[PDB]
Amino acid sequence: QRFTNRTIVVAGAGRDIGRACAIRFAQEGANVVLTYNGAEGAATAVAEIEKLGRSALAIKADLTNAAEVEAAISAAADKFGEIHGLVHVAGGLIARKTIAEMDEAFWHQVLDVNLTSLFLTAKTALPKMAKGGAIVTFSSQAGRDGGGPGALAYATSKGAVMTFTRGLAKEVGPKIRVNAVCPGSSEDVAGLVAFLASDDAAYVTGACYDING
Amino acid sequence: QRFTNRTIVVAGAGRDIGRACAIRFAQEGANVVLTYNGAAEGAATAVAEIEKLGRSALAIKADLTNAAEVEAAISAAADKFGEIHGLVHVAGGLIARKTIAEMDEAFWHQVLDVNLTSLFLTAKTALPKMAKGGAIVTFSSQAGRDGGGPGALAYATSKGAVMTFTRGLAKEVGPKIRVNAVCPGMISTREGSSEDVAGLVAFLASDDAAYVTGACYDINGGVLFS
Amino acid sequence: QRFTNRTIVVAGAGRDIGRACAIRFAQEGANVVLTYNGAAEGAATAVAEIEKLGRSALAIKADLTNAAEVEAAISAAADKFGEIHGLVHVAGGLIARKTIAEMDEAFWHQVLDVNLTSLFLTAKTALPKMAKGGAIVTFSSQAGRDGGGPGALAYATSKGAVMTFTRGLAKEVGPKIRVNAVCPGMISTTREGSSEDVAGLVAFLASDDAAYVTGACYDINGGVLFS
Amino acid sequence: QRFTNRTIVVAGAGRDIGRACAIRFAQEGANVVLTYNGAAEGAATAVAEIEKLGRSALAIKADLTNAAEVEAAISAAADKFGEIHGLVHVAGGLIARKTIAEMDEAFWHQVLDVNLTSLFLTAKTALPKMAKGGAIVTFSSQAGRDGGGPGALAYATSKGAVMTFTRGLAKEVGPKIRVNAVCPGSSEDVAGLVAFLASDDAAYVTGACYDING
Repeated sequence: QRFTNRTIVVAGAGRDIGRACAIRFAQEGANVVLTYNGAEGAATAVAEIEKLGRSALAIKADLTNAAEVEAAISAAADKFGEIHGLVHVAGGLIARKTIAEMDEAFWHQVLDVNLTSLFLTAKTALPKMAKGGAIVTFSSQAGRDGGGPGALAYATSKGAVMTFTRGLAKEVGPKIRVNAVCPGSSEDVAGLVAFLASDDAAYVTGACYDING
Repeated sequence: QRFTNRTIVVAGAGRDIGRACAIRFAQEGANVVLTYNGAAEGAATAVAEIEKLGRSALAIKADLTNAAEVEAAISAAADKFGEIHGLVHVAGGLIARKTIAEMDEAFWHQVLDVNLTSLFLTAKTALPKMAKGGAIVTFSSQAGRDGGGPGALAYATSKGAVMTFTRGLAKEVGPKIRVNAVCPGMISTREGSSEDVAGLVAFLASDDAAYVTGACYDINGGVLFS
Repeated sequence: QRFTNRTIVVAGAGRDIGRACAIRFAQEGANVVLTYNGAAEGAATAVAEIEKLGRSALAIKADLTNAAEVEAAISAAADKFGEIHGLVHVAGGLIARKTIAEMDEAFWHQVLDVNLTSLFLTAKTALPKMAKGGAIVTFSSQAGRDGGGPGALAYATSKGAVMTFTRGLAKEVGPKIRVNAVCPGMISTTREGSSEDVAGLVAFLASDDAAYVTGACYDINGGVLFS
Repeated sequence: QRFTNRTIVVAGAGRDIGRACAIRFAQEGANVVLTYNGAAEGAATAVAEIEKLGRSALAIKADLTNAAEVEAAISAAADKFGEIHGLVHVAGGLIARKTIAEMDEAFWHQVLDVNLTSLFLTAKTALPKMAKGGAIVTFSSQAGRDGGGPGALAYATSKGAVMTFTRGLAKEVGPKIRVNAVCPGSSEDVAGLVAFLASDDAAYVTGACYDING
C-alpha cells in the first residue's frame, strides 16, 4: 500500500524495465499512466493492471516531441489529477558507431532519445506533480566509465542524465525528490524504482542507486 | 621549449579562457591556431599579444556549432602547419541562469550545442589530422560532478556529458591520441584564474602527460562567476 | 513481515543508530541480536521496546575491536537462532575532533579500530555463519567521499576505508552474500533525516527487494551525528 | 629550475617509483632525502646518480610504520637541508593476496600500517617542518575506487583510506600546504606527474586525485 491513491507516470513503459515498473506500482496500489512509441507490451500491461483491481492508461508518445509529451502529461493529469511519480525509462544505445562513423544527425538522435526526452518529461510533469512527489531517472555504468566500443554517444547522454538528476534535485526540492537508478531481472529493477519513488526514501534525493540487473 | 614545433588548435577563443590558452601555448613555442565567434575581443588580444612574441597566430572565425565552419577551421590549420599535436576545446559557457520552468527547449539546445555538440564536431573533425601521440584537452567543470548552482542546470548537464565523452573518446582513440578534461570550480563574486587553468591545460598537452588519458584533472578557481 | 523468521545481527547498538536499527528490524518480524559496549543506554531502550512487541532480542555485550568478544557474540547468535541472514555493522564514530598535530598515533588507531578494524572482525567472524542470500550492511558516510569536517580527519578516513572494504568484500563473497553501505550526511546544529530514517534505508538494503544490489554505497541526507 | 634549492623527502625510495621520483626531483634542482626499508642498493645507487648531477642527496633507512624512525628520518632531513618543501609518500603495498578467511588480525594490521598508518606518521611528522608553499603527494590506486582484485581486500581498503585522507588533510592544512594523490607507462612517467603536483605549476591544485596509466 505504498502507492495507495497515487498516480505514477512511467515514460517508456512498453517493454522490459518500464513495463515491469508499471506493474509493480499497480501491485502497490497506484494508478499508472504508461507511455510508449513502438503498443503490444503496453496494452498487455494495461490489462494485467486492470486484472489487479487497479486503474491504468496507455498513451502513444514520442518522448523527443515537446507536443506529444505535453499531450501525454495533460491526459494523465486530466484523468487522475496530481502526479506523484515520474519514472523516465526512455533511452537507448540506438547502435554502435565510432566517432568517424557518427554524423551529426545520429549524435542528436542518441542525445535526444536519452537526454532531451528527460528534459521534456521532467519539465512538463513538474508543474503538475504532488507535493512529496518524485522523479526517477536511469543512468548507467557507461555514464561513469565512458562506455564500451561504439557506445560513445549513449555513454555521454547517460553521464548527462546523472548530472541532470543531481542538478534537478537541488532545484526542485524539498517539494520534489529526484534520483537515478543505475542498472537481476526487470522486476528487481522495478523494486528499486518503487523504493525511490516511495516515502520510504523521503530523505533520499540527488543520488544514484546501483543495481546488478 | 615545451611546444617548439607543435601545432596547437584552441577552439573557442571567443571566450576569455581561450585567450589565456592561446597566449600560453605561444609563450611556450607552439604554432597556434585559434577559432573565435562573437565579439571575440579576447581573441583580438591573444592575436596582438602573440605577434608581440615575434611569431604569428592563425586566427579563424568559426561558430563551433556549425559543422561546415568546423571543417573549414580544421582544414586551414592543417594546410598551414601540418599535423595537429593538440586540440584544446574550450567553447561552451553558462549562457544564462534559468530554472527548468524558465527554460524552453530551444534554450536547452543552445546550451547543449555550444558546450557539448561543438566538442563532438571539433574532435570528430580534428582526429584524422592529428599526429601520433597528439592530445585533446576538454573543458569540464566541478558543476558536472555535483549538478551545479541555481539556474545552471543545462550548463551543468553539458559539463557532466563532456566528462563522460572524454572517457569514452579516450578508450576509442588511444594509444595514438590522449583525451583528458580540466575540471575547474568557479570565481566567487585560493582560487586560480583562466591564467592558471591555461597552465593545467598546457600540462595535459605536454610530453609529461604522454601516459595520461581518459582523466578529469581538478583545479580550484575557474573561468566564470558562481 | 519483511523479516519474519530472519535472523538479524546489529553489531554496535552501543550507538544510537544501533538502537534505531534493532527496534526497526524487530518491528518487521526479525529475530534480533544486538551487541553493545559503553553505557549502552540506547541498547537498553531497544531491548525494552522490543519486549513490548512481544518478542525478545538477544542482547550481548561485546567490544567489537576485541576478536574474542566478536567470536562469542557471533557464536551466541548462531547458537540461539541458527543461520545469520543479516549483519548490520554500525559500530564507529568520530571519537573526538582533533587536527593532525593534536592526534597521536594511539588516537589514530582508536578511531581506525572502532570504525574499520571492528568491521573486518565482525564480517570475518560472521561470514561462515551466514545464510545463502544473506546481507551485510556497512556504515560509511559522505565524509568518506569528501574528506570530512574540521578535526574529523581520522573518522573521515575510516569511512572511506569502509566504502572501499564494502566494494572489495562484495566481489569476494558474492554471489552467496551481498555487501552494501549506507552513506549518510550529518545533523547540523544551526530536509535532514535522523537515525530512524537511516534505519529505514538499512532495512531496505537487508531486504528481498535488494537481492540484486551488492557492492554499492547508498546515500541518504541527514544522519547519526552533529556536523 | 622548478625545484631549485628545494628539499624533497621521498618516503619509500629504494625501488621503482620512489627511486624515479627522487631522481626526477634532482634533475630539476632539488636536495633529496630518500627513505628505504629494504636492501640499501637502490637508494644508494640513486644517491650516486644524484651526486653525478651535482646535487645533494641523503638516503636513510626507516621503517615508516615506526614512529621513532620516522621522527629521526624527518629530523635528519631538517638538520642536513633545512625546511622541507615536499613530502612524497610512496610507501605502500599488497604484501600478499588473501581472502578474509585467510587474513588474521596481524596481517590486516600489517597491510593498513604499511599503506595507511605510515602516511599518517610521515605527514604528521613533516608538516611542522614544512615550508610555506610546500606540498604533499600520496599514492592512491584504482583498487581504492573499485575494491580491488582477488585477495587484495586489505590493500584496496588502505588505498581508499589514503584517498579520503588526502582530501581531508588538504582542507586541514591549506593554503599553506597542498595535498594531492597520484593514482598510478613507466616509473619516470609517474615521477613527472608527481613532480608537477609538487611544483608551483600546481599552485591551485589541492585535494585532488590525478590518474596516470603507469
